[PDB]
Amino acid sequence: TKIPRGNGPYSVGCTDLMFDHTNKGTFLRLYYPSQDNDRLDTLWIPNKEYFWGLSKFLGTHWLMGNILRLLFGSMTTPANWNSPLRPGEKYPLVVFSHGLGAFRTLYSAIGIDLASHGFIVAAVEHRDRSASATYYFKDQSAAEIGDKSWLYLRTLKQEEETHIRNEQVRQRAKECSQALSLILDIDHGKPVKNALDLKFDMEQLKDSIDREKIAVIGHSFGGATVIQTLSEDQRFRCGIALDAWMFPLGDEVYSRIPQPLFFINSEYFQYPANIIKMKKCYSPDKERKMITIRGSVHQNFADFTFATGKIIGHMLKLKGDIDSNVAIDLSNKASLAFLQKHLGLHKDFDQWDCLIEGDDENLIPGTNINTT
Ligand SMILES: *P(=O)(OC(C)C)OC(C)C
Repeated sequence: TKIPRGNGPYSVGCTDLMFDHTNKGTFLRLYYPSQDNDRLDTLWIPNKEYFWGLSKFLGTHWLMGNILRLLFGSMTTPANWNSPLRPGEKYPLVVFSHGLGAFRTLYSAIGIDLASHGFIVAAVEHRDRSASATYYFKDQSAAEIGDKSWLYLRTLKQEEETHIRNEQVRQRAKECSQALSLILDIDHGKPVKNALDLKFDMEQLKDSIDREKIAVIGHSFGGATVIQTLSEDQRFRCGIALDAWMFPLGDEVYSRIPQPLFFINSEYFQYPANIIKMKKCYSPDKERKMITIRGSVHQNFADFTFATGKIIGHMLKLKGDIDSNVAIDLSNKASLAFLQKHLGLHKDFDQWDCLIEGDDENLIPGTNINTT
């Protein structure tokens, strides 16, 4: 497959954690430094109902769903599935929020890269009906049987958009906060029964978190979720909004974010009415950075950018004029530098500090949308 391996020194493991089993419990995919590097065998889109969900999102049918499943049902992503957690160290932790029509597995290039640099990543699956699909269990016996209840994307009427997107960003923030609590709780001995029966022993996570080093990151709906989560939850020490979609946020949020905030935008997606919300977060007393990736489209941040060929990708807008690997290294490296600065890490990420300032042939400092 063409999802890139991570560039950092650690090998990368992957597993899923759902707790509690209910529609109100937490559901996340974890990426983490693994002890060993035995095979890059993780299944990318691990269930057929995601393809039905994804098709429902693209406004098509049962047939497109079956086509996607054929194209992608067996694609892997470069992480050792259920591999042991690399011991002897406390890792900084990232909570990741997916965009509208996505789900927890679709930003593995980001997650796997961060994990190869020593982060644990918890990519959350939202149950706000913004995911194409997701699932949960109606009772503990259903979880033992693997008897999943599915939840599919809600389509909205224009008259619903403002209220519902807002309610969803609030729930989303609460899901980020709650997923954080879950990991923090396991970090500190909380016994936990994974609703999914997986080989990875969640006890490995006991005493594995550097609890002061917590960031929230997210793409597009997930960008808005970064900002909301930051405003509510001070355990998150900084934010990185990947081509945020600002529309869901209420006016109240803007004055309420003390933590450092990084906007990494695609050249081809942004518009003034959206950029203007981003500019409202700026204040001499706060740290905000913004860079724009030259030749990039919105989809450059998610994994479908790696799923097809140049020509098809370009025509479907999964790819822009920049190389997908070039784009995702620029985003990841900038991110790593930002994390090192605002989490106080003692690594070598500050070598890409100039990428925070847009100092690359493939970056614009700030935004091409010059609206002030
Ligand atoms: P975001 O949540 O981006 C997805 C396409 C990944 O919102 C857009 C669709 C407006």
